[PDB]
Amino acid sequence: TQTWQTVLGEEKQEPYFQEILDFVKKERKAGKIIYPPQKDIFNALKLTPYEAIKVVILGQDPYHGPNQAHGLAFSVRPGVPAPPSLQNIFKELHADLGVSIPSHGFLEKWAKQGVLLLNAALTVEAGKPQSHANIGWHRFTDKVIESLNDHPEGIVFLLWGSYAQKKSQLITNLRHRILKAPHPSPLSAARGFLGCRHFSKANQLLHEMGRGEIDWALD
Repeated sequence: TQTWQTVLGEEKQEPYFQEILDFVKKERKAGKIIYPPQKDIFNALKLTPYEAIKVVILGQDPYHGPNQAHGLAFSVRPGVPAPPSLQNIFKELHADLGVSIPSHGFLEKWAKQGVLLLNAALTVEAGKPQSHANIGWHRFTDKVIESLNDHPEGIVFLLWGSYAQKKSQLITNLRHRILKAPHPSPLSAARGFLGCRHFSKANQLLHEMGRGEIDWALD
């Protein structure tokens, strides 16, 4: 009975929402390349129904290279080499749970496991990082996070990096667990992402709440 349509129904009404969509449209008509494709913008919500959410992983913006982004945080399409950050995520996952390093970086299987892969901004212009970070997406994605406060079940949030960690203030429901760690990028100034073992911790927490664990395996 609780779906993205119902929990986001009111927010959807906000004029700023259509205006964001309108802006992206006119940009494409202007000949500019915007990732991901228009029909993929909300894949995170599509692949992980509201009531299926067990884990939430926050990203900032979609990849700005060709064939990369497809509506999920960190995930890349089949045939695309996993970028540095995602590669380091796999490194941690392997060391943490012993899961084999995937030959790809396609994370739909996680989304279907109940992992909400949510970026703060849902679009980006080709070859321009953060180019759509200040057009208003954050209003909407912040509300996606807030909508989880009314979730019947306990959710595990994996907040990597300062940006993602800020969003913790939006999570007021005490049933939820917040796990923090430095950003997975092997270039990030602060070491510490390696060893946080968020994937095993997440499964332990889900188990303790009788929700069922995440199968992180990819293949």
